[PDB]
Amino acid sequence: AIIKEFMRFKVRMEGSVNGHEFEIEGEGEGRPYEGTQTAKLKVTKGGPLPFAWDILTPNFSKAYVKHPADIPDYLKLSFPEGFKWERVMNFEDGGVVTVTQDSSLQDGEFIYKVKLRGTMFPSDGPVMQKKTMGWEASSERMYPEDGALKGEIKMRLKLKDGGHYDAEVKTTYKAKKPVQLPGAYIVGIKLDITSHNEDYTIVELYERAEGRHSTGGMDELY
Repeated sequence: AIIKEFMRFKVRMEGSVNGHEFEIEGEGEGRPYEGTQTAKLKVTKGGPLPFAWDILTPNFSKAYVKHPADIPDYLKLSFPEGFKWERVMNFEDGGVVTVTQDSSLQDGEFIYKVKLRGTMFPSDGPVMQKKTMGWEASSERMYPEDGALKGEIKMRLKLKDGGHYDAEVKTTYKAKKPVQLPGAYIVGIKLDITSHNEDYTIVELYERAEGRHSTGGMDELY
C-alpha cells in the first residue's frame, strides 16, 4: 500500500485575489479510504485577507475520496508520482478564480502546491465584503476525457443574509503517469470551516467526500 489508511499532508498556496497578494501554509490529515479529512491553515503573508476565505477552501485533496471497488480510484492510483489539477470557478457575479495545483508524495506525506488567482470580483460583492457563510454540500459530476479526469460542479455558497451565491466549477485532474481512468460517476462532497480565529488568520476545515454511481443525471438531473 502506497496510500495508507491514515495519511497526512502539507500544503502551500500562493495567490492573489483582486490584486491582493497572500500566502498560506497548512497541514492536514485524514483517512483516504474513508473519505474524511481535516486541515489547519495559517495565513503566512498578506493577512488579514480582505476577502472571504470561502473562495479559497475548496482549494485545500483528491486522494481522500472514498470509492467503491467498482469505480477505479484514478487519483489514488496516480501515487507515488501523484497528479496535477487545474480549475476554473466562474462566480455568478463575474468573479473568477483560476487554480493550478500539484500533488505529490514525499516521505509518506502528501505535498500540495497551489497557485490561485481571483479576479473581477465586484468591490461591493459578498466575496470582497466578506458576507459568505460556508458552502452547501456539492455533487461533482465526473467523466474521463483526453486522458484525464474531468469534474463539473455547480457550487452554492450560503450568504450571511439568507441568500446564496453560485459558481460554475470545472476541473481537470491528471495523473503524472497513465493509470486507470474510471467511467462517469458522481462525488458527494461537504466542506466546512470548523474553526477560525478572531481575525481569520487561522482556520480549520473538515471535508467528507464519497464517490458513487450516477443514476443517469450528470447535468440537471443528478
